[PDB]
Amino acid sequence: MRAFIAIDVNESVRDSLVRAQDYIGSKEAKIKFVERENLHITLKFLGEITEEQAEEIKNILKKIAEKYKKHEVKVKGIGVFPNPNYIRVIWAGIENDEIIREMAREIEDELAKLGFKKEGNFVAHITLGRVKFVKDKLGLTMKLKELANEDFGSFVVDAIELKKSTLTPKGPIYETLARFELSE
Repeated sequence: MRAFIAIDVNESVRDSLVRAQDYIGSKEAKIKFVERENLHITLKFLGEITEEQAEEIKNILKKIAEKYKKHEVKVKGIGVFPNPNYIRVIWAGIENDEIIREMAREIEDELAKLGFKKEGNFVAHITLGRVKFVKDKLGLTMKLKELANEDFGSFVVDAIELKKSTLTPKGPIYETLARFELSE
């Protein structure tokens, strides 16, 4: 349905971010939280693509992944988007994201050859939930400020993946179409 490219986290990180979501909870704001299996770093959103574009993209990603070496990154810090006053999305940041950034820029340049728009201004993050509305602004800002530079854990950037999300009556389901290991 809608395809995108991502980097998955590991179980240790997933567990720590889920506990952080619980700690935020729903008392200071109504938040639709990301399900545990869907916590990941998005490198590029593709939209609806044909099977032929998908095949072509899988070939390109295979070659891109083999140019980068597996490396360990730390998930650190809570960020808000678009801005502290006005909170729409709560994210976790990545420490040492430069190689991820480099990959996402290389992806955007190659897929540009296939007609996909370069979106630029990439920021490596893991979305933790989307704020429907804030109930207690002060309380929410207080809880987010305590988390601002929090060390949530580390994981090895192992592969880039091509995934897709499909809306079904029971909500969106995500699938992994292909996975491309970075160089050891």
